[PDB]
Amino acid sequence: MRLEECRKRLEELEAAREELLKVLREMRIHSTKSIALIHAGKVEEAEQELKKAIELLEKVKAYREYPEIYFYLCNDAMQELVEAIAFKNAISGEFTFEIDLEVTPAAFLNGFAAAVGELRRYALTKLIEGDFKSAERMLEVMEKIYERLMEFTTFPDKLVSGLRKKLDVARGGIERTKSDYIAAKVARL
Amino acid sequence: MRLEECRKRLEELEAAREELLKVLREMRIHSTKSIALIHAGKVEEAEQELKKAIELLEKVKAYREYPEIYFYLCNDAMQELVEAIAFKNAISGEFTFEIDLEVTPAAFLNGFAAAVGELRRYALTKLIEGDFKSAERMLEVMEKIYERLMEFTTFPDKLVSGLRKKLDVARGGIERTKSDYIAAKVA
Amino acid sequence: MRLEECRKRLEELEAAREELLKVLREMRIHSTKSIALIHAGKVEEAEQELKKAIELLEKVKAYREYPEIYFYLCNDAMQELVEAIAFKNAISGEFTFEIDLEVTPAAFLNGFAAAVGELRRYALTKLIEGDFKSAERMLEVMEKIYERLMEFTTFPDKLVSGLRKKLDVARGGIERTKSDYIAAKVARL
Amino acid sequence: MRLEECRKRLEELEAAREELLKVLREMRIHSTKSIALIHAGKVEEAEQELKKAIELLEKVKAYREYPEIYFYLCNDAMQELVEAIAFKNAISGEFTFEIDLEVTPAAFLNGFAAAVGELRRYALTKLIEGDFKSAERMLEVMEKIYERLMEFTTFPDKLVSGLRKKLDVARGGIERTKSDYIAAKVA
Amino acid sequence: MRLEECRKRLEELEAAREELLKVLREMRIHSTKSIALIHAGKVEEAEQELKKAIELLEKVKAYREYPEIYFYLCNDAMQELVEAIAFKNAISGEFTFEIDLEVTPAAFLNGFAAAVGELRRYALTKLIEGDFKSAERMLEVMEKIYERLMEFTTFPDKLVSGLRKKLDVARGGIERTKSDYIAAKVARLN
Amino acid sequence: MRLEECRKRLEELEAAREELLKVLREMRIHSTKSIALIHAGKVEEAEQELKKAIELLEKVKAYREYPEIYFYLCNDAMQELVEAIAFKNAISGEFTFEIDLEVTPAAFLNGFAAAVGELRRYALTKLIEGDFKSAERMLEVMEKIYERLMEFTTFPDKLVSGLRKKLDVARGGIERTKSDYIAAKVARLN
Amino acid sequence: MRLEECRKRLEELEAAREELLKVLREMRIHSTKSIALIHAGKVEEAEQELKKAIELLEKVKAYREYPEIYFYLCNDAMQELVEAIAFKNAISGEFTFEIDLEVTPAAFLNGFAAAVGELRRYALTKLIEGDFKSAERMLEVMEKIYERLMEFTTFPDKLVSGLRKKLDVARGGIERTKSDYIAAKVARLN
Amino acid sequence: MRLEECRKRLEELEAAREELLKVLREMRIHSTKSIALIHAGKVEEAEQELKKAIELLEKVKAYREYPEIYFYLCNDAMQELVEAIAFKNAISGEFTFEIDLEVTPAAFLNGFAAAVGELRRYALTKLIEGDFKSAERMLEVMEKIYERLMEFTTFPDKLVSGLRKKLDVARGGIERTKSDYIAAKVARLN
RNA sequence: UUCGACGCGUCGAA
RNA sequence: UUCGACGCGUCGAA
Ligand SMILES: [Cl-]
Ligand SMILES: [Cl-]
Ligand SMILES: [Cl-]
Ligand SMILES: [Mg+2]
Ligand SMILES: [Mg+2]
Ligand SMILES: [Mg+2]
Ligand SMILES: [Mg+2]
Ligand SMILES: [Mg+2]
Ligand SMILES: [Mg+2]
Ligand SMILES: [Mg+2]
Ligand SMILES: [Mg+2]
Repeated sequence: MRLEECRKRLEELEAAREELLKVLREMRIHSTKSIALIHAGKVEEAEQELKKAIELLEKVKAYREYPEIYFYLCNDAMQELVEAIAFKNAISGEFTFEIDLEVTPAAFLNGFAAAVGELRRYALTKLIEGDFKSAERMLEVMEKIYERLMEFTTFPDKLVSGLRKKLDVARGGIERTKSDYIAAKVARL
Repeated sequence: MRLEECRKRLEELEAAREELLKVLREMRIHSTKSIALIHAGKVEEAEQELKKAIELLEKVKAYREYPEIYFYLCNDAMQELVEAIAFKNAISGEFTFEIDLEVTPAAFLNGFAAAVGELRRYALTKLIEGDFKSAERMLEVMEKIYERLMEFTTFPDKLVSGLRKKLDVARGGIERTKSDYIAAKVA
Repeated sequence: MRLEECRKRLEELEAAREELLKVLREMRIHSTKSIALIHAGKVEEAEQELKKAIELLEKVKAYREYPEIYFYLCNDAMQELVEAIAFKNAISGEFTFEIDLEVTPAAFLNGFAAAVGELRRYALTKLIEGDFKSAERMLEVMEKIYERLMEFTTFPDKLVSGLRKKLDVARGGIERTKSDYIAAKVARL
Repeated sequence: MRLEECRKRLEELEAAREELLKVLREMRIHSTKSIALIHAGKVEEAEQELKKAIELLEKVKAYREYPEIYFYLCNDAMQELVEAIAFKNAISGEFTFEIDLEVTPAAFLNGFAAAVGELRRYALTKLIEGDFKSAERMLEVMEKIYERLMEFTTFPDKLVSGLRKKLDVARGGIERTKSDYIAAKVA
Repeated sequence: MRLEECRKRLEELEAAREELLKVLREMRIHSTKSIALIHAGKVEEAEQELKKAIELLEKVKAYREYPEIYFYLCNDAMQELVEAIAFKNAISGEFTFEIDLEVTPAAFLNGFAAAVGELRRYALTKLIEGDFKSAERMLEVMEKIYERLMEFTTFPDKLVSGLRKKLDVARGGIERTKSDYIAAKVARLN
Repeated sequence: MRLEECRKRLEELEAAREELLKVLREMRIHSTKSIALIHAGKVEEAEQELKKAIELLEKVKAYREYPEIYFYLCNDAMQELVEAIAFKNAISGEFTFEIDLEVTPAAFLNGFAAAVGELRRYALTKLIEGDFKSAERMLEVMEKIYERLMEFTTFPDKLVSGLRKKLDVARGGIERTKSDYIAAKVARLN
Repeated sequence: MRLEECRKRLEELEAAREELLKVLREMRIHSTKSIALIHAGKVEEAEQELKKAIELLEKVKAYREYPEIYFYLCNDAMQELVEAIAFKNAISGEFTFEIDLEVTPAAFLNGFAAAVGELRRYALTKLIEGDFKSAERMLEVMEKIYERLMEFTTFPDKLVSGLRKKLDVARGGIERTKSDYIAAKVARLN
Repeated sequence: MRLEECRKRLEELEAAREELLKVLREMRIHSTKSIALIHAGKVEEAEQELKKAIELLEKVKAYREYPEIYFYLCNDAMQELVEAIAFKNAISGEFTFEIDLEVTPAAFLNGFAAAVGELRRYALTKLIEGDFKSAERMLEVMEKIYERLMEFTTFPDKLVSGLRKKLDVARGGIERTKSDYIAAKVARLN
């Protein structure tokens, strides 16, 4: 009797949404903690927090058997995961676009985009500490991310989430960071 | 090469989105025509449009392999179709909740609630025409749909979308119809 | 250390909000069921459901020790409780403004206002069943609720919730129901 | 007679709301003046305004007997006061989270975050004036406030209101300040 | 010293706004009161309220010297007062379009238009109670107000605020009240 | 030298635009006035106003030379002109979708949909005057317009813009009017 | 007979309103033009445009006879006129809050707050031209206006309307300008 | 039969909109590509893209027969194309304001204004790589664009879309790039 | 008052 | 946007 199939499926969904949300939130917390740790210098516990995030990502992936919901609310957490990963990889001098996760296209793309910001932050504090090498390396992975990711601008925005906006922000950041680099060079004399 | 997998999946999703949209639009056009036809008397021709809509729905059932879209896209046409089916069932004395489609829960629920206003317009036409038995029937199914759907209001709004609102509006319609029936009976 | 007092109080609040919301939601379900039952004729199980509501209201009142939140989210449930009660009392021919519950002024007032609608629904279906007595008595409690409640219009709206709007709706309903009464009289000949 | 109890409570609540509003407005005026004064150099006079604000806050502490309002009304003036306190602490080398007020959690958190912008404007003035040690200090406390507040972002937005946003904006401010400090050092 | 002038004029405007709002709200309370009394049957008490209201309008009038704020603020109360006067007049067999107050064209027109529905309410309650004569009278003043007011409907809405919506409502009320009257009339041949 | 031709075209468009705006505001005002006037039972005067409107429409059509701005701007007022025409046509016994003067597709469709509401007012006031046959005819045209215009929903918005929303409003109006018409069927008796 | 006087005043207000609108749109256009012109380094032409604006302000002030509509409407354009004047004054070495022609309090305050941003553009283009002293002066005035105008926040909005938002924007502008000025201090060298 | 005419013109407009959008988006893709290539150093491949784009514009031009829709639709692509052309021209030492395309004043002006920032990016990357001569050249074309474009800033915004904001950004970019250049210059005496 | 849509202006990421 | 807000001017909804 159809109404009871409704009631059933709605109870299932309410439950799933609650649990999923819990998991996704824990994942996000670990991603964020990871990023902050990397800014702080502690890359070891950054890798720890990261591993925690990914295990939780398997737990998250468990809920794909609820297509309605799922995709409407995975993105943010997924983005940060990618962001955090790319970010660690950049500062470890092992940056790759070859991150293999069961994540949505929008989230992959956008996570990479988001890393550009963290990179600007990093490159800027290193600029201040006098470490021009790390800065110019950061710069380089930034420009790489932008340049490669712009290729997906050709898609209708709705499919590719907030990609054009984020990339325009990135571009502004890259210019600011280059100016800062030059300024830091001339400053330190 | 990862990014290339992205590119490929986005090319697919774009294509799909476009065709799904086209098909959903056809489906909706048929649903709508069926409804307007029932209002116009042409109840059999209405049945034809409904049949078409349902076939097109078989064609829509293809795209669930794209869950990244699909639901988001299908909602409106879906609930439209449920509306048309419920309206047709109702006007022809065969009203039931037991329809075989599936159809997402919100689409289902919201379709039935949507039917209530259609039933009011019908009921009111019948009233002007003098057919009181028809208006009484419609009134009965309106009342039924309300009483029954209201049970699902326990749920968090998000999961069931606009349900509570659409129901309030329905209630309003039912009352206005009861009034319209009381007058007209003064004739 | 202040930050820890923050963290503590926020964990407390998140919890309380969750629980409170559950309780309130159950209360609302019983109120609503009560009302529908009364429309259906089954006033006995209406009184049952009602009693369930009120016990749950004691449970609700438990959370007053969280002033922030609480008042931001009690209203709706409280309103319906009052509404439901007034509604039962009207159709039992024992209508009173002397309902004694620990409930907010806005909710008391607004619940009574809301009853007017249920009453129009009721008086209308009785109008159709031929029962003019019940209808005119309903009408009378309607007009009573409006006239007594208008006296609180003198307050700034924010304090008295959606009172003016609801009362204007009520007034429209009263006029519609009177017209219906006359029309039902002449119809029935 | 119930309804009369309602009438009474509403008369009280109205009176209170009016008074509370007046007092909060006073408090906020003093907070604001204290901040602008610190920006202008007059750091002691600023201290005076801050003292006034806090006394007025003792007067505000009366109205918690009206929980039906109070919080809703107090939020803005509260977080503004926390902002002024944090800013004053910071500019005078005595920055700490340990302030004795309470003050609701969101008001607290959001007040500190709000301080970051004030610290940027200050830092930038100091920069133009040549006082690098001051900008370094401000930069340090901006960084601290960010690092520490960010921990509270775990919480559901509602409970902590605009925190995540105000922090993003803060981050932005900190970066722009770091840039402004790198230039100016080229002199 | 233009900033100090700003400060002066702003202080005055602030004060005036507080006082004016307090007065206005008293006037509106009294008007609403008198209308409710009229429905309630207590026409003398209604008269007293109407009187305290009209008394208040003299106080309100003092604020014309602040034209920024004055016309924006006075509208609802003025309209409400006009409504109460036209309504009371209607039921006392003394209906007149010659209400001579210092009030805006908007408040005047809108007040009568508003009175139309207060009248529908009245006419329906008399109709229930078997008092057909009262109903017929009310319906006549209703129709007269509609008829006289419909010509201002060519003026730009901003100049005559909600006039068209009000008159729409009036139209419907008239239609419904006529119907109700006729139905009740047949109803009392049995 | 291109920058030059830019400055030239730009100046031309500035001036045209200002004029086109003035003329459109006038045309729109006269159309509205005409409809209001019909409702105020001043049919002749309404005729005059509609004349002034249609005469402005030629001054307007002069600006098709500037397609960078003509279609973007002309919409509202052309909608209003269609509404006024369709309405006059309907109450004048000869209702038809054949009004010879275009006008963009969307303004035509929107204008008719809009006219549905004016028809509602008119039918209501017929009902009040006791002219049931007239109100019947109005209901009929209203329904017709709804039925024919619904066929255009299939097209995308933007291209057709406001239509869906307008038509929903219209549907509401029609039903409301039916309800009122039913309420009046107590005559019939007397 | 009151309905009569209504019709009269209403007609008067209709006509006045249309004219007042036309004159305000003009005055506003000329003020904006003047500011634009200064930025385009055409200072004399900007002088002309400002003249045309101030001359329209008298045509405008004729309408104070209609306080039902005067203050509601004049706001925007009087704000733009203040902005243009304050701006011209500042870049012309004699900045002062003493501009002799009023104008409502809120339009004055808002106009100056508005002028802060134009000052930002100007200081930026000075910086580009290498005139650091000039940009310094601009920074100083900007800061002054911010400081003085903040003292008016205590008042309620509405009375002061847009001020708080404008001033926040202004604060942002000032800081941005400071940052730019700092970035330029690499000259200094050469 | 006016409804059937509506249906016809609407069908045509719908089709045209689909086709046009497809074309426009191809042109835009190509322009964006050519710009990215220019930054990437691959100026020949950039030239090829620019060529495919300009080829497309000939297709786009065919849609002028649908003025409803045409001008609303073509703006962003046209602007993007102009930007790409002016940018490529700038780095190839062949900068010219004489770009002779059938394109709106808005697209033209806005395209150059847009190119300013693309230029700032370029100038900064050469500046990093020690190529001071390229930077100086870029800064010169930047300043020339700003200077000639600033006079259109007197035109109403709607007629010349985002021109003001674009030029604001330009101003700042110029200011920053000058600073950067000077800083890098001192930086290479060590 | 509340909401939405269009046009006219000014902001902001703005 | 494009996007978000403000105010004027129109028009519809509650
Ligand atoms: Cl570090
Ligand atoms: Cl029953
Ligand atoms: Cl060409
Ligand atoms: Mg991040
Ligand atoms: Mg339907
Ligand atoms: Mg209820
Ligand atoms: Mg501050
Ligand atoms: Mg009234
Ligand atoms: Mg109309
Ligand atoms: Mg300006
Ligand atoms: Mg670009």
